[PDB]
Amino acid sequence: RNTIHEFKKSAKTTLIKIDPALKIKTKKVNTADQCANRCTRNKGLPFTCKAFVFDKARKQCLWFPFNSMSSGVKKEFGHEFDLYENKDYIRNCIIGEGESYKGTVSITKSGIKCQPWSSMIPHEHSFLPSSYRGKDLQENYCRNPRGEEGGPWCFTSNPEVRYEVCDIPQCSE
Amino acid sequence: RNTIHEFKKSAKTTLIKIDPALKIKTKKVNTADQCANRCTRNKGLPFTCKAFVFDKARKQCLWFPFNSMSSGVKKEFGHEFDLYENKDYIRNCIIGEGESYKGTVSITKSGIKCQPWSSMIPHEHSFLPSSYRGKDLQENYCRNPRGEEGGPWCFTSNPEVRYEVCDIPQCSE
Repeated sequence: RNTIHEFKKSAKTTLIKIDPALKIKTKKVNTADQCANRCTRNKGLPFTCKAFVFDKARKQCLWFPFNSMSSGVKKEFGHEFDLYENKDYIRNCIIGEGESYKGTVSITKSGIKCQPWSSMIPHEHSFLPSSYRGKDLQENYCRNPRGEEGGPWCFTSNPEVRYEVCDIPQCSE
Repeated sequence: RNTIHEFKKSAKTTLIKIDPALKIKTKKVNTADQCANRCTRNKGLPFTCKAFVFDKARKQCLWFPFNSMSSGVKKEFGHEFDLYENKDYIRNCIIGEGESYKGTVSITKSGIKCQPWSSMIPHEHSFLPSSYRGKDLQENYCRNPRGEEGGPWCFTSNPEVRYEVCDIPQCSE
């Protein structure tokens, strides 16, 4: 099985450590699948593998014990990098109204698949990543970029349903 | 692609709905992979698929808008049943010291693969599911069955290291 699809992918991105005390392991490989497989199994890493980057140029994995939401870690844009975050370390429940939610649930509560944020079909809208930097309006993930009440939501791919809330649990239970 | 391995599998287990109003969807297939593909892609399902069960006698998927932790639903035994739970709806962060943690993390903070609980190798112990019922000492997941200071831990597959705490973040972080 290919463990690559079990990760949250963010194209053209890598991560940089502000605090350089945080450990890292690198290696040249061929495909990103190799980085995924290694990371998932965690065999060969003196730490818990939370995320990795595949350098497409150098053909190289960079395995991290941290991810984009870790303190003292910055995202950086780069044409050759693909970021892959292990979903186990992307909080899959919400605090409050869920403005900080970054998980990959992309289905509404009646079970309609979400429309991508940067598509205008079926529904036209202004909720684009450029209007909400840091709110992760990517793919078709359930989000609440304005921090409104009702929790994370999305435009549904049902022409007859403009938007619907998603059913994402609170961490409080 | 093959999604079945993206679920927490509980063997010999099904879920009975106690709440009379609760939705359930079922169909006859050959293998459980079919149930998993259907669940993940959430296709032809009037709810959000949080878990399914494969009946090996009937050769039949049962899809659920709930899982084993949902209120109004009971875990129940049967040799013919296998319970697959969508990892997006098992809290992946710990509240307090982690006694209620039911996630699938199974690596110690220093990268060691956990020894399965019901194994005696490399390390003999007494943390058997049969004397910790309710605490999900299954497979080799990090657990904290006595709710001790230190959070979830496991016995490790490394003969040199009996046990190690795991690195599972607090929901508030």
